[PDB]
Amino acid sequence: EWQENKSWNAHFTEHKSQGVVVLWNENKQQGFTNNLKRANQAFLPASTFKIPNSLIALDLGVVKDEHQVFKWDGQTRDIATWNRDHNLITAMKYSVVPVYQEFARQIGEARMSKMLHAFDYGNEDISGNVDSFWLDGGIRISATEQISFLRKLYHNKLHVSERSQRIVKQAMLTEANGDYIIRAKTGYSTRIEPKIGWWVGWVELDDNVWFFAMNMDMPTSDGLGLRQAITKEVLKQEKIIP
Ligand SMILES: COc1ccccc1-c1cccc(C(=O)O)c1
Ligand SMILES: [Cl-]
Repeated sequence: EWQENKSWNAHFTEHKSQGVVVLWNENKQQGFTNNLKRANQAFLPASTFKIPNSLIALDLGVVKDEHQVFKWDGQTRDIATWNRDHNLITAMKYSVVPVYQEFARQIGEARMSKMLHAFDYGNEDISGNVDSFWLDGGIRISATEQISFLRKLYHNKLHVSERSQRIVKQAMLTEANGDYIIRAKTGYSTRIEPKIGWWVGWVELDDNVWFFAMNMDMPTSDGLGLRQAITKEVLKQEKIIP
C-alpha cells in the first residue's frame, strides 16, 4: 500500500528546491512519499551505484575485503580526498569515483550486466562506457526501485554471498547513536539533465527499520547538504528520529 503526503513538500519549497522522499515501514509494509510520480521517475544513480558495484566487486574477488588498499594513481583531481589511498570503507565515505571506475573495468561488461539483472537493479542497462555508465550512460533507477533493492540487501537476499552483503552494509555506515543507525549512500548526478542529488539507505531502530530514498534538483553543489537535511526533517516530522 502507498500513501502520498504532500505536506513534506514544505521541506523542499522552504529551501527553494524540488524533490521526492520515499519512506518504507518494514514492519507494516507501507510506503509514504510526497510525490508518487517523481518517486517512480528514473534517474542516473550516480554514486548510489557504489552499493551494487561494491557488492559485485567483492563477490567476484575484485575486492578481497574492506581493508584492501587501492593506491592513488598519482593523478591530481579536483576533489582533495580522492588524491590519496583508499579502502572500501573510505572509498564509499568519500565517493571516490576513480576507485570504482577501476572496479568496473575489472568486473567487465558481461559480468556487470548479468549481476545487475540478478539484482533486478533499475533498468539493468549498462549501455555506455563500462567505467562511467552510472554517471553518463543508459542506466536509470527510481527512488522506489532503490528501496526494493535496499530491502533485498538488508535481508541478505541479493544473489551474492552473505559476506559480500555484510561488508557493503558495514561500508554504508553513515551515522549511529543511542537512538538510531543510518546506513546509506549519497549520489550527485551532473552529467545528464536534470542534475540531482540522491540519498538512499535505511534507519535502524530497536524494533523496526525505515528504508528511505530521496532525490532532489541540484543546480549547483551549494545545496548538496540538503540531501541529508531534508530527509532528516521528514524523519523528524514522522517521529522516526527525535
Ligand atoms: C561528483 O562529486 C562532486 C562534484 C562537485 C562538487 C563536489 C562533489 C562531491 C565530492 C564528494 C562527495 C560529494 C557528496 O556526494 O557529498 C560531492
Ligand atoms: Cl556495522
